[PDB]
Amino acid sequence: RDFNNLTKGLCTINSWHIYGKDNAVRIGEDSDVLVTREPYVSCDPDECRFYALSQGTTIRGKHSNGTIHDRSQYRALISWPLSSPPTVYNSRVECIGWSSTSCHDGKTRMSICISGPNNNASAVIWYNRRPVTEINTWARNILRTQESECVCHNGVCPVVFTDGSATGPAETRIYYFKEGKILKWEPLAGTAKHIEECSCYGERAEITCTCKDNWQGSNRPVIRIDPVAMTHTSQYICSPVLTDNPRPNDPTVGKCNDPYPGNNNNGVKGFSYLDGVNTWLGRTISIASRSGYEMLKVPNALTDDKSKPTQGQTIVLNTDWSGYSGSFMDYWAEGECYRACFYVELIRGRPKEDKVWWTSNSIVSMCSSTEFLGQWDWPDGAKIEYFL
Amino acid sequence: RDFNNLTKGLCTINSWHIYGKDNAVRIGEDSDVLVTREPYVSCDPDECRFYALSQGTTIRGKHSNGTIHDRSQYRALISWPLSSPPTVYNSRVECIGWSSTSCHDGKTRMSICISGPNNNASAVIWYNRRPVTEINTWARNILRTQESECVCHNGVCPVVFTDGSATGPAETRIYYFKEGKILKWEPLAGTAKHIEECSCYGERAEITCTCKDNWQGSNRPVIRIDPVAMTHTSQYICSPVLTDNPRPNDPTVGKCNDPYPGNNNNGVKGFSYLDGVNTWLGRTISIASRSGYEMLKVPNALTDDKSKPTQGQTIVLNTDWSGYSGSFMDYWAEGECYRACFYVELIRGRPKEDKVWWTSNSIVSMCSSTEFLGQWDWPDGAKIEYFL
Amino acid sequence: RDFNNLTKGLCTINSWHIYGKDNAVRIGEDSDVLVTREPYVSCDPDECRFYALSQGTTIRGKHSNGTIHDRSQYRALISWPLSSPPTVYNSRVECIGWSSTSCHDGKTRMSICISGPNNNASAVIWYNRRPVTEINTWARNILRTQESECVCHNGVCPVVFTDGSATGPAETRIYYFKEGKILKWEPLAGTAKHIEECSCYGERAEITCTCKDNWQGSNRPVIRIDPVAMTHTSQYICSPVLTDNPRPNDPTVGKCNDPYPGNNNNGVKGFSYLDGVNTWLGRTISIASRSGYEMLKVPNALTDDKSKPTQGQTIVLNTDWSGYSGSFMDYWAEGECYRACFYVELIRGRPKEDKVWWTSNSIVSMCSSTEFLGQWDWPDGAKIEYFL
Amino acid sequence: RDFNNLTKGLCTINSWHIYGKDNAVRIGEDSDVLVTREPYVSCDPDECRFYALSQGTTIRGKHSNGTIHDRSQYRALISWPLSSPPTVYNSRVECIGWSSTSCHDGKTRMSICISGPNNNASAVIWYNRRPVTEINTWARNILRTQESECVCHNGVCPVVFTDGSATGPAETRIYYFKEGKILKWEPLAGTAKHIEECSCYGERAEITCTCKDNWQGSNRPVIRIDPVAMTHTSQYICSPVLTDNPRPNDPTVGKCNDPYPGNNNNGVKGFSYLDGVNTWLGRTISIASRSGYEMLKVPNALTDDKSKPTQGQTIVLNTDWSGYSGSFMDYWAEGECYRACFYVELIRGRPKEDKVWWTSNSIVSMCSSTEFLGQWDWPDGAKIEYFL
Ligand SMILES: *[C@@H]1O[C@H](CO)[C@@H](O[C@@H]2O[C@H](CO)[C@@H](O[C@@H]3O[C@H](CO[C@H]4O[C@H](CO)[C@@H](O)[C@H](O)[C@@H]4O)[C@@H](O)[C@H](O[C@H]4O[C@H](CO)[C@@H](O)[C@H](O)[C@@H]4O[C@H]4O[C@H](CO)[C@@H](O)[C@H](O)[C@@H]4O[C@H]4O[C@H](CO)[C@@H](O)[C@H](O)[C@@H]4O)[C@@H]3O)[C@H](O)[C@H]2NC(C)=O)[C@H](O)[C@H]1NC(C)=O
Ligand SMILES: *[C@@H]1O[C@H](CO)[C@@H](O[C@@H]2O[C@H](CO)[C@@H](O[C@@H]3O[C@H](CO[C@H]4O[C@H](CO)[C@@H](O)[C@H](O)[C@@H]4O)[C@@H](O)[C@H](O[C@H]4O[C@H](CO)[C@@H](O)[C@H](O)[C@@H]4O[C@H]4O[C@H](CO)[C@@H](O)[C@H](O)[C@@H]4O[C@H]4O[C@H](CO)[C@@H](O)[C@H](O)[C@@H]4O)[C@@H]3O)[C@H](O)[C@H]2NC(C)=O)[C@H](O)[C@H]1NC(C)=O
Ligand SMILES: *[C@@H]1O[C@H](CO)[C@@H](O[C@@H]2O[C@H](CO)[C@@H](O[C@@H]3O[C@H](CO[C@H]4O[C@H](CO)[C@@H](O)[C@H](O)[C@@H]4O)[C@@H](O)[C@H](O[C@H]4O[C@H](CO)[C@@H](O)[C@H](O)[C@@H]4O[C@H]4O[C@H](CO)[C@@H](O)[C@H](O)[C@@H]4O[C@H]4O[C@H](CO)[C@@H](O)[C@H](O)[C@@H]4O)[C@@H]3O)[C@H](O)[C@H]2NC(C)=O)[C@H](O)[C@H]1NC(C)=O
Ligand SMILES: *[C@@H]1O[C@H](CO)[C@@H](O[C@@H]2O[C@H](CO)[C@@H](O[C@@H]3O[C@H](CO[C@H]4O[C@H](CO)[C@@H](O)[C@H](O)[C@@H]4O)[C@@H](O)[C@H](O[C@H]4O[C@H](CO)[C@@H](O)[C@H](O)[C@@H]4O[C@H]4O[C@H](CO)[C@@H](O)[C@H](O)[C@@H]4O[C@H]4O[C@H](CO)[C@@H](O)[C@H](O)[C@@H]4O)[C@@H]3O)[C@H](O)[C@H]2NC(C)=O)[C@H](O)[C@H]1NC(C)=O
Ligand SMILES: *[C@@H]1O[C@H](CO)[C@@H](O[C@@H]2O[C@H](CO)[C@@H](O)[C@H](O)[C@H]2NC(C)=O)[C@H](O)[C@H]1NC(C)=O
Ligand SMILES: *[C@@H]1O[C@H](CO)[C@@H](O[C@@H]2O[C@H](CO)[C@@H](O)[C@H](O)[C@H]2NC(C)=O)[C@H](O)[C@H]1NC(C)=O
Ligand SMILES: CC(=O)N[C@H]1[C@H]([C@H](O)[C@H](O)CO)OC(C(=O)O)=C[C@@H]1O
Ligand SMILES: CC(=O)N[C@H]1[C@H]([C@H](O)[C@H](O)CO)OC(C(=O)O)=C[C@@H]1O
Ligand SMILES: CC(=O)N[C@H]1[C@H]([C@H](O)[C@H](O)CO)OC(C(=O)O)=C[C@@H]1O
Ligand SMILES: CC(=O)N[C@H]1[C@H]([C@H](O)[C@H](O)CO)OC(C(=O)O)=C[C@@H]1O
Ligand SMILES: *[C@@H]1O[C@H](CO)[C@@H](O)[C@H](O)[C@H]1NC(C)=O
Ligand SMILES: [Ca+2]
Ligand SMILES: [Ca+2]
Ligand SMILES: [Ca+2]
Ligand SMILES: [Ca+2]
Ligand SMILES: [Ca+2]
Repeated sequence: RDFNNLTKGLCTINSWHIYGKDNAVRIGEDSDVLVTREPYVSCDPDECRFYALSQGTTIRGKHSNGTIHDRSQYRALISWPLSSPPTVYNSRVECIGWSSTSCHDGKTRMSICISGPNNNASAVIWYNRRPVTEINTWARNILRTQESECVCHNGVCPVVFTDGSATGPAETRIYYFKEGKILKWEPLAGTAKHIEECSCYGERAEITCTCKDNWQGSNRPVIRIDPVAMTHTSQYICSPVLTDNPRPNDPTVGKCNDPYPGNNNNGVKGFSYLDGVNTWLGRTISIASRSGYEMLKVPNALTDDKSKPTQGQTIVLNTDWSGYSGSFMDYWAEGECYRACFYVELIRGRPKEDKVWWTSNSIVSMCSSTEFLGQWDWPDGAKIEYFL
Repeated sequence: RDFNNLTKGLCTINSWHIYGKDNAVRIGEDSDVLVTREPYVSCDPDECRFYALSQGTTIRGKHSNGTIHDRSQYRALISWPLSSPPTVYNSRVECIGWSSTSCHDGKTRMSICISGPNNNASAVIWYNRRPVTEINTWARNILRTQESECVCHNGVCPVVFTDGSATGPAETRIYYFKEGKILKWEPLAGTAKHIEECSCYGERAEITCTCKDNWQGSNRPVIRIDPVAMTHTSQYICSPVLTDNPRPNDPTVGKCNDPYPGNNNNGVKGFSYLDGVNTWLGRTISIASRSGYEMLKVPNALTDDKSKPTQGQTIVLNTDWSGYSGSFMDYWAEGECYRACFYVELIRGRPKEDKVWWTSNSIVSMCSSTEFLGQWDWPDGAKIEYFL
Repeated sequence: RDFNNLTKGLCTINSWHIYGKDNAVRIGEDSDVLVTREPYVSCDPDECRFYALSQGTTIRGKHSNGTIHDRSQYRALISWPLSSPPTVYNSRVECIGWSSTSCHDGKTRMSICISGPNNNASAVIWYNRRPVTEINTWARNILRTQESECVCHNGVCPVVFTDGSATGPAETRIYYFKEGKILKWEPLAGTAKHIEECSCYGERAEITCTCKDNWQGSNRPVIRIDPVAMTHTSQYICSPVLTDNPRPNDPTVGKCNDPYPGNNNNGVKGFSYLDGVNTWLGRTISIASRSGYEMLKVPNALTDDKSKPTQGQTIVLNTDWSGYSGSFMDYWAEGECYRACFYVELIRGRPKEDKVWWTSNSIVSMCSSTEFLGQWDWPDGAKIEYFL
Repeated sequence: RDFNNLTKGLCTINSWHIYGKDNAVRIGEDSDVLVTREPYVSCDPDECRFYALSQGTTIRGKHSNGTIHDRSQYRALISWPLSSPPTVYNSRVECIGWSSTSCHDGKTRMSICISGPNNNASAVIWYNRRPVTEINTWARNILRTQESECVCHNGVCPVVFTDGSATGPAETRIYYFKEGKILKWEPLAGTAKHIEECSCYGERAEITCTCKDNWQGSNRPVIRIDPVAMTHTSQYICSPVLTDNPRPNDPTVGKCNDPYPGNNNNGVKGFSYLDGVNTWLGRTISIASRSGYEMLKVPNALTDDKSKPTQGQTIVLNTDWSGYSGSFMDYWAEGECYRACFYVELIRGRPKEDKVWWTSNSIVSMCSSTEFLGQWDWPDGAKIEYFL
């Protein structure tokens, strides 16, 4: 109809309720479920769907051997009905590639997939299911993007890309698309020293992205975008409650404009909702591996370098595997506020479970409630032994 | 379009004709059919579909081992086309959880799923396929609901929930929802001493629910709801034709306001159509187990404590497994009256058939006919030996 | 929109072109294809689909054992996209039962399924996918119907049913339905001595049905219906070109008003297009079994007791299995005439191929061409040995 | 809506970006994927889909044995969602046959399938999913057509057919259809000596077809059609950059009006975009087999007999199997020009990989970019050893 505008603020997050879970690995043990990773969720005005990067093979298929690798010519961004598993028969291909983002602007959807060899990748921007724009690698070192939904405002949908080193300074760019065409792009500015895999959400005409500093930071870089002025800023979440993985133990004071040190060249895609006292941070429970997952209410985390938790909710037990996590919201829901949502990628197989030769995942997702709901843990649920 | 209003009375039930049967277990022996239980049927203005609680695994899948359990993080309310089986590829997830209800109000559908640990469950009310309201457990003991469709009138859709003991007094509540929001809720009143799994239907602006007294009653509790005044009453079916399971042998006089004794802490979800002389009761044939199923015309069963059958129809032979049963009607059909319908859950596997490690079911459903039709029996049809 | 009216005459049939073929048995050797029999084709204003009676199990499934039987509680009328196979995932259940018919009246579709024990069967008439009318057995001996599409004219859709003996006089009735309700029914009149499984088509406000005399006739009975007056007549195809199976060898003179003798208590569903010189008869090539299939142009077959072929076309070689055949036309096609079409059921398995324990079929269908096209034979294509 | 008119010219081709890839063989190793060959892509105003000739069996199915053969009664033209594999459950049959073409005219789609024995084949032209016209073989020797999409202009959709010898002069005809009816047909004229499997595209009211001279030419014949005048011309691509396969090594001067000699009675379906300096030729890398694939920018290839490459892009490495290739464009895309696209059939199995008894393929397709994008190679990706 008309382009969606981020006119509402976030609903008050008093807890998280179960939104979707596909139990893909469990079901895939005996049905045609595609091997995936880097999943996310994204809504259209009339439907919300699961998204992920297929590996172009089923889990039980012999070609599942080797799927621990991130980039091949057999990957593609696929979407499928909410809470169903990604099957060969119900998965809709959005585009071909090994890194992606996607978002609906209110009229139609834009999907972006990057493909290529490490030194010669290119992104192709699809809009209304047709290819419209292409962007060649600018740093010749694994052009890559969000791995979760982008956000639009009055037709303008900003997207963060990074090209260059994962263990040193790289060239991050913010592109402002409208109907799949480039209106403008900026180099990263602000104090964030390294950016990768931004998780974004929008409220009151501002887009907030919680990303990952793979190079040096255990605290997360944050990019705030003004989609009208098409400008942005960057800093780190000040809070001592560190949210990347692996990471050192939490200090009593964090860092607002530099990566919090202790762990180099590694990390995991994550997210947060930074809204004053209505601030919630997600993170793995383990400081060493992609294990467990919890939500922590940390009032003013973005700006308070001594902020600590005032409430919390466990999503996945530390005795269960987690993985990537990101933000999305149904911008077309009823009501006066936007209900914060997120998903957690539940990785199974390699490298942690090496008795099988594949790597895949399932998805679990929650949205906020103004109630103070009881909590449950949500594991993948599959028994690896069954796949042996 | 406009909210549906219960303006018609029930059609005269002279017999029951076959409406739907999915033969899920038979078909699932060699195709990707999800393990389920607690099924039901519910109509939209343009389509009627089967519903059930998936166990998040196929029947042949190795994860089917252990599905005798009722509550896990891998269950979800799913719906699928009438008479098809619930397959991985055609099942649409309505919400995540281990207890549910769902109903269309004429404009859109409301679905409710409860999830959580036993002492910290919560219900989330979805409307127009989006989460709208959440209700935290109030008695911290397995918050649970109908396991069959709710009914709406002018946008108001009452739903019965129970939280607390299954073997002693519990806290039952009647919630009146409109567009997924809570208009009001009441504590259970009347003479019903324990309520669980209500099967409801509506006619002439009144909603009748036949539930189950798990604690003490072998006769069924009945809740009658006025969806305009948003008030209700409760009592038991007076009739000596006892309809819970297990149960003692039929007496010559029943009980109108107390549970009929003889069997404690057990029962099965069931239903009835209480409409004066046009009254029909469903029940298992066996008084000891979920075996067989029959419909008995018992004029004035609700109010006559000596009422006995005047007609009957066998649905499932006592030599075949049955299970839960419930009511639904197509409120959007043509004609001057509402055609009473019901389904019977045909449970296969554990605990009765323990040579397999799973528990699932198939569905059979009938609707009334003004004709006096010949009868057939409708078993699940699968051979357990094939699964060994 | 508006009810369809049979305003056109038949197109001139100069040959037959390939219309659809699902290769169900071939494909079903390694995919989830349902076991079926008694198939047919029927069109809606916007789509034409394959129909058949499922056996409630896949071909490879262990429950395929025993599918040679005609009536069980696991059968149902299903439809699926033209030329696809009937799979668990794409088959839409129209109704439950073991004998059926279905037709679109221009506004919506009417489907009829009969179920029950032999002595207590009943038909339920669905319209706009909802049950509307029920008819109890009148002779208590396998109430049964067409097994191919019915035809409508201005909302009136006549259907032929038979109840009673298959080897002696039975009670055949012609029901005239409108919106699933009974307007009127007649007992069979005319000279046809026994009627079963009528194949019908309509042109210029008249409905012609070529049926089968199971009791005594090797020539086919024909019922011509006036859907406005709601009256009919019956006789036999006069032609010496005999079209039932099994049958004796062709004589030089046929019978117009009595069954042509030589074979009792047996037969196969078949069809014909009786249109003066534009008359074509279908039949198995073998006089002993459901083997092979050919179309023969026999000018004035209905009324000329010495009529013999003037042209022909082989559909299935005598070295391949055939089965039932019936008529259908796309009444919503463009042009000035109705294009005659038919299907042939290609039966595989029992009783002819007893190395497997199942019985199923695939479908092949053709429509007429005003051209004189070259001919090909169209076998099922599956190798039974593969199923061993 | 209205018939589409070829009002735009081609976009400038500076490189090729990835458009679609189904990884069918990889996925089909463990899911119900149909065996195919002769694939292509074609767009409707609201969707673009993959097309191919099914072999009526899955790859893992026992009936895959023997699929190296081109013509059987079990083949059919099927289409399925872009980049999904052709599965039993998602493939839509367009028509029955072993040679095809299909194109949308802006209002609806026309599909053509040819079937029959070698000496008695016939084509049936479907429009709006209904059979409308039939054409009997005129030379009684494998009537055959494009194997890729046709193109329409103001309702007129020309199609090239060939009937007769593959190793000597044959009878090629250009049919001009409108709404599935024949407006006119011409015999081939011009200097092309033999025509088969034309790959066509349209721009500025002209339709260009790059075909194959199986008899004698290693350069490709080209037919240019005026769809308004319903006339055409024919010649060969003048360029010394030879594009058929097998072929001799490239000379320094080609042939404009005769086949370039060196290889007889063989070839592969291919294509090109002939647009002055914006000219690109596709071809296998190997001169001996269907191995590898590359795009070469050869300015004025059609008319310059000494034209050589000025730019290039590898699509498939010479160490990977290729096959047929053809042209298509989304005529309903936004913008001022038509974006050239093509697909490459990636053949697996026989005859090159004879350890398996089947022959199938997967699809990869690209479209042009005005950017100078980095290149990647796109192999089928399946491991034959897994199928052993
Ligand atoms: C039914 O459901 C309800 C609803 O969920 C249940 O109630 C919930 O119960 C939760 C568990 O108790 C509770 O969650 C905790 O909340 C704490 C905040 O509340 C408390 O403090 C505030 C502020 O003073 C008070 O107002 C309030 O009254 C409470 O006293 C959080 O602090 C908790 O998180 C910390 O603990 C968990 C372990 O439980 C860690 O995983 C987590 O990371 C936090 O601790 C780490 O991080 C902090 C900050 O840096 C460190 O200081 C601390 O030492 C820990 O650091 C180590 O561990 C991390 C992580 O591994 C590592 O990185 C670091 O290096 C160190 O090694 C927790 O979030 C809910 O808020 C509460 N909800 C409600 C509405 O009540 C109820 O129990 C259920 N009923 C039953 C019967 O089960
Ligand atoms: C073709 O199709 C037609 C249509 O279906 C067939 O006709 C039907 O035939 C049915 C079977 O006969 C018949 O069903 C029965 O109807 C009885 C009521 O009718 C009779 O009584 C009335 C009232 O006086 C008369 O007007 C009428 O003319 C008849 O005489 C019911 O009473 C029957 O139910 C009882 O019996 C069955 C066993 O058959 C039990 O399963 C059932 O539970 C009922 O009996 C138990 O319960 C009562 C009440 O408390 C007890 O008194 C009794 O002792 C039994 O109790 C024990 O068993 C229960 C259950 O296990 C247990 O809980 C308890 O503790 C005890 O242990 C039955 O419903 C249809 O009405 C009839 N329909 C029509 C339209 O005619 C026709 O036969 C078919 N043709 C062929 C050729 O097959
Ligand atoms: C390319 O394609 C074209 C198009 O299809 C091919 O041309 C077609 O060729 C067909 C085969 O020749 C031909 O079909 C036959 O047509 C005959 C009618 O035409 C002839 O007679 C007329 C009338 O005088 C002439 O005008 C005309 O010019 C011809 O001379 C039919 O009579 C044929 O059917 C009979 O034979 C077949 C066996 O071929 C039987 O299966 C069939 O049942 C018919 O014969 C039985 O029945 C009759 C009637 O009672 C009996 O008299 C006879 O003895 C047989 O009876 C026995 O068998 C039956 C069946 O088993 C059994 O029940 C009975 O008891 C007995 O045991 C046949 O239909 C097409 O018309 C023709 N089409 C065109 C447009 O030309 C061309 O060949 C192809 N090219 C190549 C290179 O292959
Ligand atoms: C990142 O991505 C970018 C973008 O893709 C990469 O840059 C691309 O690099 C490509 C590879 O170098 C390049 O492709 C070549 O382009 C040549 C044309 O450009 C050159 O000449 C022009 C004209 O003078 C200059 O303007 C220009 O500056 C260049 O100097 C083509 O000529 C190339 O094709 C020929 O070579 C390949 C092998 O590489 C053959 O497969 C191909 O068939 C061509 O050669 C055969 O055919 C010709 C013509 O008849 C014969 O003369 C020749 O001898 C060969 O013949 C044999 O082989 C054929 C085929 O088997 C057989 O039939 C025959 O009988 C003989 O046996 C090639 O197309 C892209 O244009 C370039 N793109 C851009 C925008 O720059 C970049 O490298 C990537 N980065 C990294 C780090 O990898
Ligand atoms: C059910 O009853 C309500 C009246 O209570 C109907 O509601 C009215 O509908 C019309 C048409 O939309 C409006 O003009 C009225 O204001 C509506 N509501 C009320 C609450 O007054 C409703 O249309 C009825 N449903 C149907 C299917 O007729
Ligand atoms: C089939 O014939 C009937 C006439 O018998 C047509 O019915 C009339 O349709 C128009 C338009 O809906 C109405 O105004 C008349 O009252 C209708 N019916 C009768 C019974 O008079 C019908 O439209 C015809 N079908 C088509 C497709 O033209
Ligand atoms: C484009 C790409 O390769 N992204 C990969 C990403 C990347 O390697 C890291 O961000 C350092 O740049 O790492 C991971 C990961 O699970 O850790 C998965 C992604 O597939
Ligand atoms: C929420 C829940 O657990 N419901 C379970 C219900 C419950 O245990 C009983 O009603 C006593 O409360 O019992 C049964 C049952 O087949 O008997 C199945 C349900 O899954
Ligand atoms: C309702 C029913 O049973 N129809 C059966 C029919 C019937 O037995 C015969 O018409 C004598 O009445 O026979 C056959 C058959 O392949 O021969 C199949 C049908 O399933
Ligand atoms: C109608 C038909 O058979 N076409 C076949 C075609 C043909 O044989 C050749 O064009 C000589 O005429 O060859 C090939 C091929 O892979 O080479 C595949 C096609 O299936
Ligand atoms: C099929 O059923 C028959 C009859 O019960 C049995 O003897 C036979 O062995 C079965 N065959 C198979 C393969 O199950
Ligand atoms: Ca880091
Ligand atoms: Ca399978
Ligand atoms: Ca009880
Ligand atoms: Ca007979
Ligand atoms: Ca050649």
